[PDB]
Amino acid sequence: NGIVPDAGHQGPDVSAVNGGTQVINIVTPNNEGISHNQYQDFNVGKPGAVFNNALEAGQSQLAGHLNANSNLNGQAASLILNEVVSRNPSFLLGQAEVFGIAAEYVLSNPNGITCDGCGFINTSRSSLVVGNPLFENGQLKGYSTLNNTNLLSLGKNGLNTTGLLDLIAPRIDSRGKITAAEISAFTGQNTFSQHFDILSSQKPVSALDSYFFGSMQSGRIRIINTAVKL
Amino acid sequence: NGIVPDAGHQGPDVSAVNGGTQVINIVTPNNEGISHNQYQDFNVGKPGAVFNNALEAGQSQLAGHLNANSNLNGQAASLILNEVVSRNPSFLLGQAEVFGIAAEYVLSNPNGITCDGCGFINTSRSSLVVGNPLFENGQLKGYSTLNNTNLLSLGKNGLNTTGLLDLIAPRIDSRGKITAAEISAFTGQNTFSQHFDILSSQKPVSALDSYFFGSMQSGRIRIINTAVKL
Repeated sequence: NGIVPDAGHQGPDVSAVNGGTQVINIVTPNNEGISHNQYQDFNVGKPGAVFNNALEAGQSQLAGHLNANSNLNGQAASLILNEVVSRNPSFLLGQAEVFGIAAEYVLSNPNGITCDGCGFINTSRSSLVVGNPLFENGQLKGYSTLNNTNLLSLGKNGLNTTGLLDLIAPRIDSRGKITAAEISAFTGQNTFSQHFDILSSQKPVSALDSYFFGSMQSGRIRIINTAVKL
Repeated sequence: NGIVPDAGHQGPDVSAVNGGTQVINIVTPNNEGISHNQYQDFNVGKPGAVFNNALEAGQSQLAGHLNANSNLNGQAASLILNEVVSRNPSFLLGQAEVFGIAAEYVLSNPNGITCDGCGFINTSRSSLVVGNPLFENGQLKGYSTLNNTNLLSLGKNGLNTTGLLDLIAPRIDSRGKITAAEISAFTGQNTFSQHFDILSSQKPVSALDSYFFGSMQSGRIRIINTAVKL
């Protein structure tokens, strides 16, 4: 039970558990193509987790045969935004798979995220955001780490994806190998657009230091600290 | 005698040694504004070195009062390119100052460059290039690390500048603090434009691995490896 959807209108529904892997029927995408999913708890164990973005039944990598997701009402999500609404931090110890149509993937958890052997399957871009998504009259305008001092931690087992990767947090402490098509890490207290452009930055009252003690297997790495040890 | 100009037409002339600091009267800039200076040996010790890009006498940071450089013929350089023509690697243990008009600064040495407590004063951008500048009919077209396996090493005393910084080499091994307005590091066997756009990349027969074991005090860091441990 690592993933516990919210009971409200943006809470998705668990549709299967196959060999220990939770399968999440994400909520209907909005007119911008965003499936905005809310959770009281969001954690992935070794068996991984599947996010069902499929209009046809077929074979998943992590959970065997899966069905179409009727919540999609005929249109797959462009962006799967997973948002923790409680005070609970997230632990990611395995792979998150988008089943069906490839999409962008975001996990936001302003309380903290730890990835230790996590990864992302069938995503064009995946982002881990220790911060709040900013919605304005229902539209996603970006993300905020303002006033936040919490940590994105990457453990010794690292992070892997074939797609693009964004790491957004007040501070980042990484101790393992990060494999991605491109790595963009943005630290400090910032506001961001939906595309992770930095729109504003603020000075924290105390230092927010970040540490990258592992390795980076990627052809392009960008690190922006608006408030870096290697 | 850390800096030994070439005897040919692109060799600059030492115009003073003030408190152990060599003062180099760079050669006349060409019509693109490039002062292309060639050296049999290029090394900077603790006292630093000054590159005279001045149309008026005045006070240098490293070498006291200095005169105008008559080689400029009334026009300061836009880019001061220092190029080692021999097989000798370069060691930079102190500051390189542009006296007079601020300019871009490049040191190229395809045999290897080591910076340990080096830095750059009065430069808009400084670049260390373990590679060859590419001139086509007298015009600077960029730089090449093709076929090169040599090392850019940054030691425990680090590198400091208030301007932009580019680090270009087949491999980079850094063990100290790099302070710069922005840091761009490009590793592998590549061809580059004059602005360090990557125009081509090639696969080395054996791995070229890079290491950044120090820290980076900069708001923007980009690392591109076309063939990275932190």
